[PDB]
Amino acid sequence: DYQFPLPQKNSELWIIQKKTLQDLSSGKQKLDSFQSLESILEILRDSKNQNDEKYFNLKAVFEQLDKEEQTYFLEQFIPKICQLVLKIKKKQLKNQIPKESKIYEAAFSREEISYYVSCMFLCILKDQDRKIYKDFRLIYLKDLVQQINIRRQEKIKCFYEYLKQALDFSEKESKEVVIFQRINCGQLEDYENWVDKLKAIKLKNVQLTDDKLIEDFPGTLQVDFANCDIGGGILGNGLVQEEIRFCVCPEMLVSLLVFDQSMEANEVIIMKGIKQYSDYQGYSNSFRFVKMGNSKIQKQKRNNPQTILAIDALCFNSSDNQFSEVNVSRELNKSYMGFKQEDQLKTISTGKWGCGAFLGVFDLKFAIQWIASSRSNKKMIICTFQDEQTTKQIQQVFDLYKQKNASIFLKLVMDYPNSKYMEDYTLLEYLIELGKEKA
Ligand SMILES: Nc1ncnc2c1ncn2[C@@H]1O[C@H](COP(=O)(O)OP(=O)(O)OC[C@H]2O[C@H](O)[C@H](O)[C@@H]2O)[C@@H](O)[C@H]1O
Repeated sequence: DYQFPLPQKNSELWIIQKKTLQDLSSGKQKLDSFQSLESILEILRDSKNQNDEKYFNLKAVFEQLDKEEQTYFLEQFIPKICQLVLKIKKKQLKNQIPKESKIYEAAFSREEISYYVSCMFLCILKDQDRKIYKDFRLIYLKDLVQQINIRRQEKIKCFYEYLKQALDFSEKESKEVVIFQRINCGQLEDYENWVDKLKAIKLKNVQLTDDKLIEDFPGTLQVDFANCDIGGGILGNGLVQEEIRFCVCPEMLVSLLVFDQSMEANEVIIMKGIKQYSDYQGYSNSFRFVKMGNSKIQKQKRNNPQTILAIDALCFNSSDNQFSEVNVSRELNKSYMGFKQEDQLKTISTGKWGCGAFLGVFDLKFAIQWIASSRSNKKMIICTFQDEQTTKQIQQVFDLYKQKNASIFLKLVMDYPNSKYMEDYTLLEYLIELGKEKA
C-alpha cells in the first residue's frame, strides 16, 4: 500500500518551502520579474543549479500575456496559489489497490483539488525515494523539438486558466465533492463464457455523430481512452484523447496522486464531479487552448459536473492478431466491466477507443463496444471523429443488426479473419454483405 508524499511529509524541506510560500502569499516578498519567479521555483524544488531552459515553456506562456496580466501573474496569481498550497493539511495521499469486487474511493472538495494542482504548478510534488515527480517540471522544461514545446505551452495555458477559475470559487462551488474510484470488477470471463452469456442479449441502440466529440454529450457516461497508468502522457508530451481531457478538465490530475499502480485487466476507473474549464481546437501538434465563452453550452460545460469512465484498451503492434479469442475477450471484459458501472447513466459516450495511439482496428472495437453496451443494457453514442466513410458503414451495420442476437453477432465477427471476405472486405463491409444477403 503506497502513500504518495505531499510536501509536509519531508519535514525539513517543508520548513524551507513554507517560509517562501508565506513570504509570497503575504506580500512580504514581491516578484518583480519572471526571473524572480524562477528563483522561487528553484528554492521550492531544492535546486541550487539551473540553466535558462529549465522554465522555458512557462516563460513562453508568461510572455504571451499582455502587460496587465503579466503583472497580475507575478503580483497576484503566484501569491494566491501559494496561499492555496498553505491550506493543505494532509501529509500524504493513499494509493490503494482494492480487493476483488471492491472499490477504492478517494473523495475531495473542489477547492482541495485546486490545492494539489497548485502544488503541481509550483513543482513541489515528488517522491524522492522513488525518484518520481507528479508535477509540471517536464512541461516547463525546453525540448529539442519545437512542436513539443508548443504542446507543453498549451497545456500550461489550460492549467493556468483552471487555477484562475479555482481562485474565484464561491463558497458553494469550493465545497462540492469530486470523487475518484478505482473499481475491481471481479472475475474475468473467458471467450466461451462470453459466447454463452450473450445468448440472452439483444443488440441495443447506437447513435452516430461525425462532428461532435465525447465531451459534447453531458449526462452520459463519458469514456476516457486511458493508458493503464491513468493520465497517460499528461505530465509530458502526450496530447491525444486522454491528455486533452485532462487539459480541459484539470481536476482529473488528482487521479495521478491516488492511482499510482497500473490498472489491472479487471479494473476500471471512475471520476465523478468533473467540470470543464478550458475549450480547445486541434489535436496533438495542432492542439490549442481556447478560452471558454459565455454561450449556454460553454456555461454548462463550466458549471455542470460529469462522470467519466477511464478504460485502457490493449496497446497493439501492427502484427498482433486483434481478432484472437484471447484479445477479443480481454476487450469485451474491459469495456463491459466499465460500461456497466454507474447504472443510472443509461447512455455511454464513446468512439474510436484504442484505435489511435493503440493501433486498434475500429471496425472490431465498434463491435466489441456494442456487445458490451448491449449486455450492460445501455445505449451508445459513437463519435467517428470526422470519418464519413466509417459513419456510413456503422450506420448500415446498426440498421442491419439492431435487436439481433449478440452471441450470433459475436461469432459472425470472429469468423471474419478466416472468411473468403477477408482480403477484399473490411469487417464492417463483411457484416453489411452478410446482413444484406439475409434478405
Ligand atoms: N474528444 C474526442 N471525442 C471523441 N473521439 C475522439 C476524441 N479525441 C480523439 N478521438 C478519436 O479517438 C481516437 C483514439 O484516441 P487515442 O487517444 O489515440 O486513444 P487510444 O488509441 O486508446 O490510445 C491510448 C493512449 O493514448 C493516450 O496517450 C492514452 O494515455 C493512452 O496511452 C483518435 O484517433 C480519434 O479518432
